[PDB]
Amino acid sequence: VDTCSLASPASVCRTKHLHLRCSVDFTRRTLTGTAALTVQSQEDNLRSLVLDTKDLTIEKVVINGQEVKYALGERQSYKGSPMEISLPIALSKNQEIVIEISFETSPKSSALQWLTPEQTSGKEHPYLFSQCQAIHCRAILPCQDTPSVKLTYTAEVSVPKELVALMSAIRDGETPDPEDPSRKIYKFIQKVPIPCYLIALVVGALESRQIGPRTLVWSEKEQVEKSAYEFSETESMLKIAEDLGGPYVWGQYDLLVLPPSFPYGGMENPCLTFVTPTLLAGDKSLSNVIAHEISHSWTGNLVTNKTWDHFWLNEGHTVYLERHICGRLFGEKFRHFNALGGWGELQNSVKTFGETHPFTKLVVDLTDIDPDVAYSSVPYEKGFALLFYLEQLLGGPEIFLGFLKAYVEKFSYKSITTDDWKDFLYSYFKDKVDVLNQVDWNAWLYSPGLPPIKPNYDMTLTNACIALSQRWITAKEDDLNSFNATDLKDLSSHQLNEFLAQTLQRAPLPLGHIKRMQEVYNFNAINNSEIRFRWLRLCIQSKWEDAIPLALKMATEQGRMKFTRPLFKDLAAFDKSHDQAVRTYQEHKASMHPVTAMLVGKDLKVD
Ligand SMILES: [Yb+3]
Ligand SMILES: [Zn+2]
Repeated sequence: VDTCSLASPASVCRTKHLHLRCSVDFTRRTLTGTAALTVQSQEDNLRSLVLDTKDLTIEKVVINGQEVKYALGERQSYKGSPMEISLPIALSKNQEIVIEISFETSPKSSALQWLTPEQTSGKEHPYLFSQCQAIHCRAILPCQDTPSVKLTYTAEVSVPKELVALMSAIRDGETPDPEDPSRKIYKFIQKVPIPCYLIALVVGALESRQIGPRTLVWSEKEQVEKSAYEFSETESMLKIAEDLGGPYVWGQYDLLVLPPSFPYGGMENPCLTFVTPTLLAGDKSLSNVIAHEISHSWTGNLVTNKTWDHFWLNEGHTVYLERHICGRLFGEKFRHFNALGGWGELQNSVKTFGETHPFTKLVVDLTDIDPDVAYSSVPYEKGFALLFYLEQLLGGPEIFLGFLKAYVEKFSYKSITTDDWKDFLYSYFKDKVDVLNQVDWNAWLYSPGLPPIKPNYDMTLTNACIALSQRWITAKEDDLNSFNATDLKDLSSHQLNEFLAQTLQRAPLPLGHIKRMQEVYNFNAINNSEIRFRWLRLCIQSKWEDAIPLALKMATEQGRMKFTRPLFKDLAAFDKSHDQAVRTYQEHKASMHPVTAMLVGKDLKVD
């Protein structure tokens, strides 16, 4: 059972389809419309059901052409408010009906960010975007807001006519709105069943450029050219992903580059991956995020976690496929480099939460926990470590890739648990059960902290990073002169990042070391977001006042949580920048993404 949902579960009734008709009102910051849910009863004599909602105003509920009775229960914090609907005729098992709900969202909808013209690139038009994962779809429309239920959908979205709407669906035409000629109606169809967390909507002054046979890039005009180059590897990754996963079933693979306040690196919305503009490094170096989102087209979007306790299924397997894609393009030594980096990120997470913290378990019990608060690298990298350990145990990547493709085929279009996964693993590898039984399943799956065993990693690309980091850590004042720009000459951007990650793990360093590093390496000049993030964290933790404005600016000019939360936390932990960090958060809070605002508040202990 799904302890993040207040809706009727899948064992009671299942939504099969949603037809959404809505209008986007920028003057009121509301979406208004009707959500027609085709619901199939899973039981005899079904006479009511319950849907999830959050800050929704319900006008009416119509079945068979007449209004029916419904009731909103009391709000249950971040879960929202259950909506019980009294059906007018009892349903038999497998009977389907259509329930048409008239609704309006709140301007404070946790699923949405409304941007003024000034917050966009073009400065003339406002912009709206959604982000439903994990449990924010209930803040857009009433639904069984659980990934245990998969549905198809169609939508008609009325927007001002100078703007474009896109969704996680195939575009199915556009027309002037009959009810308001200042407006255009965009239509959409998603014919593959999806969990409702994959429903998404953007409305803005968007333009497109074709970058492959099945891929357009979408952004504001000012970002199209740069985005098209940055993401030019996308077709080549889709082809590799198909090789590993089986056919791509979703038709189009388009990219949307969001405004800077997008809270994640990417979001795998089907047919339309959303990405942060912090990927726009100029050299394609952050394209592992594209590979990740592509991979979700199998792991997550086809095979889906049944509840958010089992989020590692989605993420661990996607990181495992991500790193194969990058390995195929750039070499097996690069795959091992990325893998070992990921372990370092897992070390960081575990150290941050503490080694006995429940959020460091692979499978987590989210009863009474907000999934947004529990969100971290753990499901990604502990999950990835488990799978790379199994790869090693079971005979190598070719063999384990056979299991991954079989797994995807087995559970396509379904929602599953960890036990489902484990059962199939044992079934696939039945000739190697004795090996599988050496795994400490309880510790890997259910214990906090670092995993009980670390995989083997090729070190070839990592060695230079470690060596340089170690030179800086062990340097005394009289050693600082020996550093020079030539130290970096054979390092890729990836290796520079890893050098910084390695060094950050032993921060602070002496202030004079950090000043020297700027003198000889000019890291202040680097706009690669991953590198600049780590460098600024290293500067702030080492108490360099000159970095304060740089860190404040990066924290606020974009909103990717990966970067914004630790930058604010570092700035708050430094006595010299503490009051400014808090003041800056207070000044920016009303114009931040709502989830990011909430989490940065909790981190700073402000409100
Ligand atoms: Yb010395
Ligand atoms: Zn992911």
